[PDB]
Amino acid sequence: GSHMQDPEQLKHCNGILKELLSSKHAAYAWPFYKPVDASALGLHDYHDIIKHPMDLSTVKRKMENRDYRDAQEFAADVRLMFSNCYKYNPPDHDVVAMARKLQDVFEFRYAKMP
Amino acid sequence: GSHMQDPEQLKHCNGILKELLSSKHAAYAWPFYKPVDASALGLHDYHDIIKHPMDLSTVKRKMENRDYRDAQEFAADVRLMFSNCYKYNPPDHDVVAMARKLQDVFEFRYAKMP
Ligand SMILES: CCCn1cnc2c1c(=O)[nH]c(=O)n2C
Ligand SMILES: CCCn1cnc2c1c(=O)[nH]c(=O)n2C
Repeated sequence: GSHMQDPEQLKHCNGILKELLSSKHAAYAWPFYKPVDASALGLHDYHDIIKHPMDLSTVKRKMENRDYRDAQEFAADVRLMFSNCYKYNPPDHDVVAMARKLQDVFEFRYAKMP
Repeated sequence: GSHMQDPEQLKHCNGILKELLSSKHAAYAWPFYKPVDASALGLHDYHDIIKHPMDLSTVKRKMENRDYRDAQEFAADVRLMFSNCYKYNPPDHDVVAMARKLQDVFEFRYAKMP
């Protein structure tokens, strides 16, 4: 059920999303900007291992289209994106190091939810 | 709606929870074993800042009582526990360093969901 705080909480989520896409974090956010193109990257097992792909452009479209009804739904998608990276790649891969840094940006600001 | 995979996914979640409570991680998991006793710790603003307290003993009771119906519900509570730590404490506090390490244990194993 919708709560009167959901619009303002979704604004905070949109602020976080804007930050994740901003130049400040681009050195480690770039692998998450668009859907993984498994074929182009030679990752021919990606869709056998990752059942629910997610990326920041998809989160942005869902925010713009008012798909997310509350902050928890938004956060589950952002976390799904990171989890897919931790599931598919070896833990010492540079893409995992980038994911951990971007997730730290996300989690610390999500925790500041007004 | 319940899925036939929910029991096995909840078993994986229970395995993670057991690991988080195990001696292997006790050096950094201990602040999360029981509900924050704000009065005992002198944290007299804790319940003004943290609207939804969560801790591993509460997660365990909810698992034992079949409160969680799926893995996503379990994961939201574990993540809520970490988020409360990131929201209340300064980011350089030792309890935050412990939270980050325990959350890394959680997220990497949650990502291995069968
Ligand atoms: C930097 C390696 C190519 N690459 C780009 N994006 C990626 C990857 C990858 O190997 N694994 C991933 O999960 N993603 C998101
Ligand atoms: C180690 C400091 C006391 N202490 C114990 N548990 C805590 C804290 C704290 O200051 N902040 C917390 O969030 N928790 C979970």
